[PDB]
Amino acid sequence: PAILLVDDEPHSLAAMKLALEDDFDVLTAQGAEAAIAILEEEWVQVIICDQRMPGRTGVDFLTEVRERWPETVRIIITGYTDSASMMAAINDAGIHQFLTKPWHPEQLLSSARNAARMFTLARENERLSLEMRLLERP
Amino acid sequence: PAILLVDDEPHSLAAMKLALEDDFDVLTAQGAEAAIAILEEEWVQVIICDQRMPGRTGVDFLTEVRERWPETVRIIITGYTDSASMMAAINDAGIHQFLTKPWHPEQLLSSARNAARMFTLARENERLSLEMRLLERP
Ligand SMILES: [Mg+2]
Ligand SMILES: [Mg+2]
Repeated sequence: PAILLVDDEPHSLAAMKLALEDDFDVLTAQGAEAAIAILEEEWVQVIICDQRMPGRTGVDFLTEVRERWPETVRIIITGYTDSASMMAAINDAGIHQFLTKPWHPEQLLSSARNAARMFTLARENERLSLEMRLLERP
Repeated sequence: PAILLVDDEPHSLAAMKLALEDDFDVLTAQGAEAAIAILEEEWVQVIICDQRMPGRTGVDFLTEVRERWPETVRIIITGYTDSASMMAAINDAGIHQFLTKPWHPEQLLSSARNAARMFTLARENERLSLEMRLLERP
């Protein structure tokens, strides 16, 4: 499964991809609409999304991601981290973690890695419980 | 299992505990030596440790934590996040993530929560694989 990166600024998006591509299959989208189109057509484990994008915010986009694909791990990149209403929006959206803007490359890589590990572990957990049913009960 | 917090400054340590205690059993230590004593005697899932402490650094302490209890999730709090040698030390230590100093309360809470979830998932994964052996093979 892929990591999907969503950012309206082309150079930030490209640099984020460069940071992760030695470690993950990377998909990129320039805004929420393009990103939803990718989520509908590709298998995505982790979404990293910028908050401030023309039109639809990352918080709104990721709120919908939680609704339609709740097993994804969802990360938001945002400034105004000292804003209690920003923080309350991120929590209400079911976002797993935020990264402070300008995103820190080492921190982004670690978040993507920890996020992918949580995803793998949860998918393996499900598979193991299902295989136990195919062994137990008859 | 508990979250262990390690910080030499008593007020930061107390505030970190206040941030997490509605969500976790919290243990506290004022430096690496006291923290190792706790790890030897209590069941700990997550360790959050300050880097700069009199004598032993968080990086050194957490390096030893990786050796003796590798299934813990380990977080370091550090300044100088723009230092490539700091970053290389954290990576070499097998530390899962860093938080930038002064630690951000919402970010600390999210890291502790994601860390505990990874721990739970990995322990459940092991348990499920073992229970499958008690069903398969005879
Ligand atoms: Mg933007
Ligand atoms: Mg200190």
